[PDB]
Amino acid sequence: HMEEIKKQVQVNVDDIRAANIKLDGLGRQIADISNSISTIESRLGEMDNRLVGISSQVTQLSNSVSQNTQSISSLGDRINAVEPRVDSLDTVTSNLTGRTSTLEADVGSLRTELAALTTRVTTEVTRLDGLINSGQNSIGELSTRLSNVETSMVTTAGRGLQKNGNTLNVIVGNGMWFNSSNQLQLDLSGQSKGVGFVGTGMVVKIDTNYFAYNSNGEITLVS
Amino acid sequence: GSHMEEIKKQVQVNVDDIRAANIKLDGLGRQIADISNSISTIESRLGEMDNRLVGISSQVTQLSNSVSQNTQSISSLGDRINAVEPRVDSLDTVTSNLTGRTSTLEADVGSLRTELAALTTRVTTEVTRLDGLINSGQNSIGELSTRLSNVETSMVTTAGRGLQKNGNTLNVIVGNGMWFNSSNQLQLDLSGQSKGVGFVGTGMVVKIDTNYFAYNSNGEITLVS
Amino acid sequence: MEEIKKQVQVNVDDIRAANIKLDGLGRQIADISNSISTIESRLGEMDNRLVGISSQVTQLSNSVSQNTQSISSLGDRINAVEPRVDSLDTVTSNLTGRTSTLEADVGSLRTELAALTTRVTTEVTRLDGLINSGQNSIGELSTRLSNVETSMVTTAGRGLQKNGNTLNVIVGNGMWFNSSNQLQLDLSGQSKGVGFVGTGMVVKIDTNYFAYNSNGEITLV
Ligand SMILES: [Cl-]
Ligand SMILES: [Cl-]
Ligand SMILES: [Cl-]
Repeated sequence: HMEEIKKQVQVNVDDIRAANIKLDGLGRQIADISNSISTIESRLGEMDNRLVGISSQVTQLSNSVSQNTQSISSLGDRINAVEPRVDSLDTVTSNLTGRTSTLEADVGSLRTELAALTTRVTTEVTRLDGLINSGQNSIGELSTRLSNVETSMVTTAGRGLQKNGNTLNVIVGNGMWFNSSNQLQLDLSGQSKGVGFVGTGMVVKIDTNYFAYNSNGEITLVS
Repeated sequence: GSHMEEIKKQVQVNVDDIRAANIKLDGLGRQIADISNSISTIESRLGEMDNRLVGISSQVTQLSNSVSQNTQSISSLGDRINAVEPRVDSLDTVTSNLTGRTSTLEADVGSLRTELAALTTRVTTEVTRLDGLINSGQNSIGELSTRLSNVETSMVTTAGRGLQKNGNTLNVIVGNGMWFNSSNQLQLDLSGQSKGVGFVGTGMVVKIDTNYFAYNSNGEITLVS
Repeated sequence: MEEIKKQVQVNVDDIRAANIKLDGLGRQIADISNSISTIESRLGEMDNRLVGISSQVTQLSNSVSQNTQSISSLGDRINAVEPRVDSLDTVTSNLTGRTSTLEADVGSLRTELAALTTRVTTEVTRLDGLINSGQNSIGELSTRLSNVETSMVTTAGRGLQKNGNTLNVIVGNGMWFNSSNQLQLDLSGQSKGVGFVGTGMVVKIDTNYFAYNSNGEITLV
């Protein structure tokens, strides 16, 4: 009885000792786990700061991207506006380039036709002066013919003549008349008063019973 | 005895208590193991997050470079559009001024061609008219030529028989026995009618003494007795 | 027997000391368990924030990609336009000079044409005056002829005859023309009782039988 209780007391001494050993091993393991807790919480706080920093940069980046999107859209509308203006300018200037070239051709045509008309005016004036000069000469010839008519014409009746209009008349006193042939003749009183014609010749008419003509042409008496 | 039993009872309580302590130590080990399982889990999650964090900030650096380049590209593009826009304004000005001046030139050479065509016709029209007057002049010259020829052939210019031309005066010219009175009438010289020739009226006669001479029926001087 | 009781009492004390240490470990476990709960709340919240940042970043990547393409596209269009404007610059400044030269050329044409138009008027006026002065001269000649036609002899009246341009006296009995073209009397050669003494006509008489009395008649002596 005494020996049995004494042995269970020593067994208790050894079990207590062993339990303290086992207890100390668990306490060490708990101390390791607390070290891990502290390491985890440090990492947690460090990671939270990095999270804030990154999310901050990402939001700041997104502000710059939205500004860029907005600018691109604005640039897009400006380029949209410029292109048709340039289209229209191409159409306009290509038509002007043709129209200018045609104008240069038309101006050279005008110069040619003006130059030729200038020479034509000179040519024809010179020609018409030539015809006028020839005509003036002809007039001078007529004028010469008029002067010759003027200096050879008869305008004035002199001795024995009388002008009536454009007619001249011989004017005569006694002893002469004009016969039915318009000839100037002597008037011998119808040859009944001693003087007569023999042919064209004047004679004294004589009774040849009593008169003759002698060799002097005088009248004389016969027998 | 009674004191031996009190020791025995405490020794038994101590056996029970050591047993209790060992079961409590087993329960602490269970809880320690469960906690280590939670820590394990936590460490794995921290590892996922750390890796994702490194990936993200790396992705953000490359994105940053692309954005910076885009912003810089955009500025350059804005400068080219800003330069081009007033050039187009300027071209709108030149082409609209060229348009007006070209239309004006086109109407101008239209007018010129019309003016030049009228002047050509005028030159034709006047040369015709002038040739007209010259050819009419030639008509008049001929008409006057003909009138001069007609006058040339009909006029008296030359003194013929019994005549003499002094200047533009004509005179009858006479031999012996003829003269002209104050009136320019031609006359005969009858010797004052004192030598047997006389006038009675306009006619000539032999002036005769009628004691001795008479005219016979035949017109001859005869003797009366 | 007393030493047995003393070790029992020591064992009671040691058991009490071990239970005290056991409770201390239990406290630590409780604190640690609370840390674990707190750690899992904080982690869950941080994981959600990370997912949100990742989602934002991938959206941003795609938006940045689109912007880079649009930029390139815009650069193409600017690059298409710039040389077109350059060419239009050149061509319109050439056209500007060609237009100005055309304007100077059309101006010269107007000037020259206006002078030619005036030249035509000037020369027609000079030529018309020459023609008019020539009509006047013919007119002068015509009226001068007319006035000489009313005064000139053209027609033969009494004792005259016209042959061409020659006017002749014509004569019958008793008259003829001597070889000085003079009119003269035909007295039958003065053989027939009529003749001249000096300038005067006489009855030629044999003065052995006849004479002239005071009355000029022929009588017997
Ligand atoms: Cl961007
Ligand atoms: Cl004990
Ligand atoms: Cl003329």
